[PDB]
Amino acid sequence: DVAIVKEGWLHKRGEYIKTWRPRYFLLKNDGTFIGYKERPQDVDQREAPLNNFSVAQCQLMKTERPRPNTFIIRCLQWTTVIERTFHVETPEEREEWTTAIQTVADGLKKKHRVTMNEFEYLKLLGKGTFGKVILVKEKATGRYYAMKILKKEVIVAKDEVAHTLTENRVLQNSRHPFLTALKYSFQTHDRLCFVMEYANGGELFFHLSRERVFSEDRARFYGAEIVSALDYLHSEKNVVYRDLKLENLMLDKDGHIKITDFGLCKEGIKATMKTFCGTPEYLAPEVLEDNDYGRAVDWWGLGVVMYEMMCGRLPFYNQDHEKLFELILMEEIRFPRTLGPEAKSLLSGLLKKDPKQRLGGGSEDAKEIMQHRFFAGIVWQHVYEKKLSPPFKPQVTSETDTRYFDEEFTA
Ligand SMILES: CCC(=O)Nc1ccc2[nH]c(=O)n(C3CCN(Cc4ccc(-c5[nH]c(=O)c(C)nc5-c5ccccc5)cc4)CC3)c2c1
Repeated sequence: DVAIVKEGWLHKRGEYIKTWRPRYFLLKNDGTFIGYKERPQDVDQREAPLNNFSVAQCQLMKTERPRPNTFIIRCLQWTTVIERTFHVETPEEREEWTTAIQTVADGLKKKHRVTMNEFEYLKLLGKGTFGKVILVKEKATGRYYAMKILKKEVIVAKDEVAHTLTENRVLQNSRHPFLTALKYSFQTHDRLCFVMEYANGGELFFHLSRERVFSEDRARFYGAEIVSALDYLHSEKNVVYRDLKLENLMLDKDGHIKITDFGLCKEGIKATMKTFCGTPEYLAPEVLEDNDYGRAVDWWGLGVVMYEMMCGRLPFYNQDHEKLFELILMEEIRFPRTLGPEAKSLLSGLLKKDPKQRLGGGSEDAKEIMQHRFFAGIVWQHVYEKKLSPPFKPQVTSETDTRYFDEEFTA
């Protein structure tokens, strides 16, 4: 009984390129709030809804800055606070939208304690608008963790709900072998803390830079583990990762891939007066253009990662952001003659500009990629169960080994 409760034209600010764009948005009773460049011909697609666009448990804010008649939808998704800001031309339209959005969200409602004293601060990993991420070490075990310290006012209003939030999120199917697990969750008076396992086998950009290129065998191994992880998020969790890049890949002590969740939403840097947020080299085209996106965005990100592992170079690159966008949006990917046809077939399939034509963009999602001839001979149950031996063993003997945190990291 999924139906549209409200629809119309809005002005949405770009998530990575901060400019306003007219978008036709659909609000549905299941919580999805998705916008399109133009009105779609199909009202509801058969595939399962994605939480990235859901309105459940949102906070509605009406602001007059930076632009009057702005309203902001703010949600905690897993451990990251994401914001979507919109603008309508009249205050009367904003109330109609915010009321409809609120009614959909309300209709969807339906030691012994861990403290900050148990951890030793080591290093700041990142600062964001709604908190920061720090590298810590638990004093009792010596194991290293990334702690997301988020402002509590932004997320939940009541201390009783935040206690259930810390209590639930630890157990809510955190575990897939190649996703960084969320281990502890606690709160202070004004902060919400998420403690995640930190892999000590070295960042993947570190390993790729010193060995310059991975062979097709070694890239097939990491690529198979990433496929397995992304299949879990899409089918089991109905979430698109969207931030798949080399900087978010690490190895554990054994050499298996860990996809990290250490990010936080920031306000970008100011193209003299244009505010860009982060680097665009890994963004799917449909993400750059603020068009509707789905599970195909991760397969583009897989393509970028696979391309850099096997070619030793980012697929598209230019110092000017204006020229870069055209490279990502228009220029076709080119391959060195060293790549075999199976590597080229997979990479060109993953980097198709049109998401509906992209490898893995159909209704079968990850199975199109698992059956691709590049992954021939890969037993996918053995990938999940870590029965494949890693082709590279990081130079650590324990998980408290700090070698990839020492100043040998400079080499
Ligand atoms: C200027 C732009 C900026 O700086 N930030 C920004 C702005 C707008 C955004 N919109 C939006 O979606 N994101 C980001 C939201 C966060 N994901 C990353 C992400 C996505 C899903 C999850 C995630 N989820 C889940 O449920 C479960 C069980 N496990 C994971 C999970 C856990 C461990 C390892 C991997 C996945 C964890 C992290 C990246 C995109 C935005 C970020």
